[PDB]
Order: sequence, then structure tokens, then C-alpha cells
Amino acid sequence: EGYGKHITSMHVRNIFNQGNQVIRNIVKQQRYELLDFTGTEAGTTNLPKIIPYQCIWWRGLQNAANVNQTINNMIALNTISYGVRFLKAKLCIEVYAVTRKRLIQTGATSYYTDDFEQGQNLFIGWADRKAESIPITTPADLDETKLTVANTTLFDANNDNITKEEVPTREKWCHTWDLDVLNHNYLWEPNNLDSQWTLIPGAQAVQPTATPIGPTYQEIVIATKAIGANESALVTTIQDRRSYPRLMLSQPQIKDETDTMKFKYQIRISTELEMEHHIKPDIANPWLTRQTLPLPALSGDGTTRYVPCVPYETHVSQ
Amino acid sequence: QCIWWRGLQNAANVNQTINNMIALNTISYGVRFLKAKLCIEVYAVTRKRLIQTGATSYYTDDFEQGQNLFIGWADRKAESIPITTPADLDETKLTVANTTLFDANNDNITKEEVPTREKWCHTWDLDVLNHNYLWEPNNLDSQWTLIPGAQAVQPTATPIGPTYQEIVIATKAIGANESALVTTIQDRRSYPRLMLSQPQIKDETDTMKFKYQIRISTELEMEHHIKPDIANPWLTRQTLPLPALSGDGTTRYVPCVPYETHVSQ
Amino acid sequence: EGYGKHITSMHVRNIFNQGNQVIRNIVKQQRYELLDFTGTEAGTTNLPKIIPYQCIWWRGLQNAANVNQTINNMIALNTISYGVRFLKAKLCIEVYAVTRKRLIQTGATSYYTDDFEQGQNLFIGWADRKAESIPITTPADLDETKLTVANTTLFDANNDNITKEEVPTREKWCHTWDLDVLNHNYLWEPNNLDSQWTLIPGAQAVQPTATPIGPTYQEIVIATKAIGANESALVTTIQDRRSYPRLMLSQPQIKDETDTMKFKYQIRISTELEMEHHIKPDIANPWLTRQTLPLPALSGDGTTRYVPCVPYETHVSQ
Amino acid sequence: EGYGKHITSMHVRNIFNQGNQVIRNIVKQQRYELLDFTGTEAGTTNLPKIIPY
Repeated sequence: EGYGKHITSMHVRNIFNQGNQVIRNIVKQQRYELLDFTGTEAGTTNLPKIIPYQCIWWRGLQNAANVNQTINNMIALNTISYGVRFLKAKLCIEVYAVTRKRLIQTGATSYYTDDFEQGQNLFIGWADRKAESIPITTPADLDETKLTVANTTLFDANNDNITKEEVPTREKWCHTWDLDVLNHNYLWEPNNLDSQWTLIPGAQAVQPTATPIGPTYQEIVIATKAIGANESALVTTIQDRRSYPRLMLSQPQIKDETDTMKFKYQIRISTELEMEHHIKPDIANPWLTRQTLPLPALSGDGTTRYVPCVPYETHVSQ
Repeated sequence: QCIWWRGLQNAANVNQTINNMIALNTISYGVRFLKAKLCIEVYAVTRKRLIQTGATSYYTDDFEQGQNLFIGWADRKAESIPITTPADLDETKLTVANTTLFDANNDNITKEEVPTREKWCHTWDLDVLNHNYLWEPNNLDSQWTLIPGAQAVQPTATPIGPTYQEIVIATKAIGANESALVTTIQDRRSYPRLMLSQPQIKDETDTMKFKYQIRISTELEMEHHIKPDIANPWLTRQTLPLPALSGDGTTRYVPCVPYETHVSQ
Repeated sequence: EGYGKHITSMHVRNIFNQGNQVIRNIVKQQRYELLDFTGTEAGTTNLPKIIPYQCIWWRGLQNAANVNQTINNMIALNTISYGVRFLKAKLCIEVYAVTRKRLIQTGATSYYTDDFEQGQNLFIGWADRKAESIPITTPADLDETKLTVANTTLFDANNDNITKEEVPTREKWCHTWDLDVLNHNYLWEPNNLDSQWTLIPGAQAVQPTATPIGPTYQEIVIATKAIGANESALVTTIQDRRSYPRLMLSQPQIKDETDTMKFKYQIRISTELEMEHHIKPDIANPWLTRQTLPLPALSGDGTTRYVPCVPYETHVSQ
Repeated sequence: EGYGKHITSMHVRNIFNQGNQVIRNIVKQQRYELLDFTGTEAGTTNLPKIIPY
């Protein structure tokens, strides 16, 4: 019997983490953006701007100049994390200015100036009644300022199918998503979010045939992770649907002499992505990946790839 | 993790309970394992003592009581078990090279101590199946068979198949015609490998070598759901086979995944 | 006035972290060690074993084979952390075996065998009445199993100055330190703990003259951090003393025919170091280092360097 | 003294059944039978039918 202090008969002691530890990092990207409908080229056209939130735009991947520590935090944690969990996504669009290019038309003279239209708002279209995919050619292609789709508008004089919120000059527009869809102790394979054809959590059961996302868009996931030349693992979970219709920023369709009015906006668009890295255990366990499954990503050799963006789910009584 | 619960490593340990099962698995359309009780009763702890004088090396075996038996779980590691044959899974001769419960750098094993006269009882719940599903009746005569529970891991050379999934999908033939679609949900199960060992103690020229005498009791509670009073070959639609390492491989590695990482909600 | 949902008049919004975020990592190293008094060489001698906790031995730096994720977690976080805080240190020594080399002496025959002495304990000396420095030549030199100092013992037949706890075979010995000494919102400059002449938090006002630790051993710290070719910062904080006497593992001094008895022990020594990384802010601020100050480290060109290990502080009534 | 979980000092343990276990089976036979008094042969005669229980 030892007489020392803080001495006790040992119990079962293994101090290693058992793989359960969590650190919530928030990948937050904040940008003062020019939203320009006055140009005829490079997405400056009146065509509405798409916010490709269904993608990994939440990182600011379209411009490497917007990389901050939160990304460099994630890039670091995704080295030590066996799986990651996205428990929120917070998009906030703060309008500041509303400017439009005024035209005084005298013969061919066409005087130009830019004036403040405050009293007209910014239109946030959801495209929640339609099935409209977003093309993604490159990371720069998903910049919400230059991202457009031809023959698309928030205003259809025949059937206007879009819910369009108005964001005045000094108001702000904040929308929040819950990306935590995974259950049954499953996690997302840690990604540094460096590929745009990657897609956010949630199951849009739709996928292109040329660019299959794979089982990760299902309510019921089935896949085989290799994890090694030998030990390949069977990932099977249940997953809730998610719609994720495309946000469409636009100006009104107002008609002026010879054409529509062309506005331009100045916004500070804040994106907070709450993501909880479950850090690797204190002892190597390559097989934790059995409960991790990859982020949905558009596959194939296709250069330009169309994210589904399914508008809505139809609820059914019971 | 295997069917060692039957004593398949030695046909001399066959008793009525096996011959009960072998009989019931004839009349049962499906079987359910609702418990597994492993109990290791130590009796003796003996070690080979060495008195080293020059090269003389006197040997004797003495009682070390006061040192215990170490039950390692290997619950922090992913460590597969090789199975060559039924005799290969005898817990007494079953070993893996360069494996120990003691790593002077990172000691990753939870190791319980079982003294001489103490006993060590651990219990598993093999009832994982739900949705009125059952396990295809097996006489438990193949060691590459594996117990219920879903370790989502399987070797690529020896696929267990859907029976390790939380979500099972398979097609049972049941006939040249009527093939059935078995789909159920299943909970994960870890089932890390128990590792019996002595301490690593270092003696002159080598470690100390103990030897133990244990009475290892295995109770496997298994509920046979007997065939109906009228032939219904299609009951197998809700029965699905036991997980078994497939392939032509002679030596096959059971996954033995250590643990599941729980996630708050 | 915009009519949308989740729209509001903006307030002051900057979502960046303001530098305040914390993730507690635990650097935990667990080792089953041979503690051998039976040898005549390489620290196997009867000389007591020193646990160099005053150093960064908490990482297992003496052997790169003991590197685990917790280190590889820290190594990663110390990239994204502007400062780190050590809020506990937990040392736990679990004895398992007590073995000794028995000698049957007949003429010159000298039969040898190793038997179990259970009923004799393991002695944890604190050296709390003495000032005894620890030599550090290399990282391997601080291995607690081979670390010894000549003419040192826990047993002095004249003045026995050491508090020595007994750890039996199956008992365990757990001691805990509080390394949080820093106050005034100061932190420790993030270190990957890869240098052994680094030393743990706490102020032993003593430092060698050949290897000055510097102001980081003071109750009152003063230093100038360069942080740049220009902007050098003035770090000044108040700090509590810390004694940190050296742990000395030993067997009893028992005398046998011709010499003392030589035991050997088998222990599982668990080290949990709770350390809270304060992660870099979401925006680069090189000047956060004004409130970070480096870990105390033995300086100089000296190969072998002596950590002070002051035994105790003398309290004074008021 | 072992420190593990679910460890205890052994008592007398022999897990064998001691011969006492019981499973009730029901031997049930269900038949739609022709009971024929109209024939002159092979028990079809008016003679009563015996149920040889």
C-alpha cells in the first residue's frame, strides 16, 4: 500500500480520444461586390445574377484573393479531420447603393449619366417554381457578379413563376440554410472546398446523366469507399431531401426608350458557413471513413456542368 | 467476430447445444441471435522462471499470482484477424506477428486485468436486425462466417456483401424463378478484437513468459423461428444470410473495426 | 421598403472573428516504459530516473515514434494559432510490474534471476527541498527511462531531503500542473514543441548564466518582439512564480551482498497536456503577437544545458 | 485485484443445461375428409366411422 498523495488503484485508463472531438470553424467570406446590369458583356448584361450557393462559392473560390484564415483554418483542420459536418449556412446580402445609367435621348445624341434610383429595390429571385440548373465552367465562372444564364429573367410577362424579394438600398437580406442533413453518426468526407463542381450537403434526388453526382444525392445513400487496396468500406445512410432553388439577383425589367433600364448595385454579401470538423482520433484509424461519405460533386469529363437546383419538395399528408 | 462461439476450431467440443441448433436449423426458416455472453474464468497464473548462471539456464514454472491476465480490446485501432481454417481460430493458438498489448510509444489498447481467481464476463447484443428480418439459418460450420452486426468495412478481396451495411440490399434466389429482394436497415457494430496477453515484463535476455489456465465460457442465445406448419419457401424474403468472407482466398481478414464515432444533434 | 422575408435594416455588421476563438487540444502521450536499474550503462544504473516535465517531454519528443495525432493536431493548429495557452498538465504513472534481479552468491558462482518483488513500491521523489538542475543534451537525452544524474539518489543516509511517494505495482500516481500562469490576456507564442530546451509555462526566477531563458522567467515580463523589420512590439505582463521541482523515479537503496538490490519496473506513463489554441483571426493581424510571448527556452550555444528546477517558494504572511 | 469492467470473483459456474429445457411443439393435422356411408365396400358402408384417437 503506497502512502503517496494522489495515488489510487488504477482503473481501466486509455486516454486516447476515441475519435470523438469537435471544433466548430466558421468559413466566412465577406465581399463588397459590384452588381452591374449596364454592360453588354461578361455577365454585366441585364440577365439576372445567380448566387451559386448550391456550390462551394461559400469559400470564395471564384477569386483566390478572397482567401482568408477561415479557409486557411479549414484547409488546416481538414488535414486533421476524418470527417466534417456543415451545421449552418448563413447568406446575407447588404445592399448599399442603387445606381442606374440614365439616358437622355435626343436624336442620336444619347446623353449618359449614372444616378441614384433609391426608391427601387434589389430583387432576390428564388426560382422556386422552376427546375433551373446552373452552368459551372470554372471557379471564376461561379462569381455571383458575372454569373448569368441567357434568356433568364425574374420577370415573365406570361407566367411569372419566381418569388422575388425586394432589398432596398440600406436594408439587408439574410437567408440561412441547415446543411446538417446527415444522420446516423455519418459525416462528410473532409474537403478543402477547392473544387466548384463540389456541391453542398442536402439531397436533390436529381442529377445530370452526363455528370452523375452519385448516391450522395439520395434520401438513402449507398456507396463503397476504397480506403485502401483491401479494406473497402460500405457507406449506407439515410438522408433528407433538400430543394435548394437558385437565387437570382436582378433589377426590375423596367422599359425605357429603346430598351430596358440598366441599373447597377453595390452590395456587401456576407457568407457564414458553420462547419464542425470532427478531428482525427489520437490513434490512426483509417476505417473511420466507413461513416464518412463524400460531398456531392458533379462527375464526368464535362467542362461545363449543370447543378440540378431542384426548386421544391411536395409535401404529402398522412 | 467469427463463429468460434460454436467451438468449431475443434470438433471434440461439439455438444448437444450445437446438435440442438443443427437440428433446429433444419426446421427453422430464420434465426435470431439475441445475446452473446463471453466469460473468461482464470484459474492459474504460471510463468517459466529462469535462473541464469553463465550458460546454465535453470528452468522452472512458478505461480505468479499477483500478476493478472490482460484482456486487450484493440478499441483504438483497426486490426483484422486472419482466418486460414477452423483450427486457425482457436483462441489459444491464434496470434498475429508484431502485435502486442504494450507499445512503448503509443499504447492504444484498453487492457483489463483478470487475476487468477477472478472472472471476466462480456456480453454482446447480436439482435441488430429489425423490420421483422431474420438471419438465414446457419449450422455455424464455417469460420469465415461472421456474427451479426454491421461493420461497414469489408475487404476487397473477400467481400462480405450487403450484410455489412446499415442498409441492406440483396436478392435471394430461393428458386430458379421467384428470387426475393431483401432490404432492411441495420445498426452499426464495432466489435474490436479481444487480445489476451501477459505483461511485457522484461527479464534477463528476454521478456518473462507466463502461461495461464482459464475456463472460457461462451453462451450464445439464438432464437430459431421455426418453419411454418405449411411450406412457404418465400419466408426467406425477410431472412438474410450471415455475413461471411467471400472469395477464393484461403487466408481471410475479418475487419474488426474498433469503434463508432458518435455525433451530437 | 422591401417586402421580402428575413429582410431588416442593416446594423453594423463585420462577421470577422475579432481574433477571439479557442479550441482546446489535448496533447496526450501514453507509453509503456521499461524502468531499469539493473544495468551499468546508459541510464540503466541504480541512479534515479528524472521525469523532465519542466521540459517539453510532454510531447514525447525524445522518440519520434511516439508522435500521434494530438501532436499532429497541435502542429497543425500552431500554424493557424497566433497564441496558445496551457491550462493543465496531467502526469499519470501507472505501475504494472515490479521485478528485481536476484543474486545467489556462492563463491564466484553468482546465480542470476529476475523475480517479482511486489510488496515493494516505486518511489516518486520530488526533490522539493533542493535546487537540482536537469542536464539536457538532446531530445533523446530527456527520455525519462535513460535520464539520470550521477551521484544522485532519493536516499541520503545523512540528510534525506526528498519527499518520496510510493507507487505499488498496481496502483497509479497522478499529478496535475496548472500551466495557465499567464494573465492580462497574454498568451504563449505558438510552438510545435519540437525543441527540448524549450520549457513549460510558469516562472522559475532562476536561470543559468550560460543559457539565459530571458524575461519569460520573471514574475514581471519585459521583452521586445520584432514581428517585422519595423513594428517591433513591447510585451510586458505579470506572471506568478512556479517551482516545478524535479520528479525522481527510483527504487529503494536496499543493500544486498556486495551491492544494492537492482530492481526494474514496468509502467504506463500517461501525459495529458491541455492546451488551448487561440486561432488566428479571420483577417491577418501580425500585431496580435504584442500580447503573445515566447515559451521559456534555454538559450546559448551550449550543447548540454541545465534547466533550473527550483524546488519551492517560501510563503510570507501579511 | 483486477481493475477491468464486468470483472468479479468467480462463483460456481457450470452453464450446461442440467437437462431442464422445454419447447412446446404442437402436432396439428387438418383434413377435409369425405365421410361416405353410400358405398358397399372399403368402409364406405353405413357402419359408423371410428376416430382412432
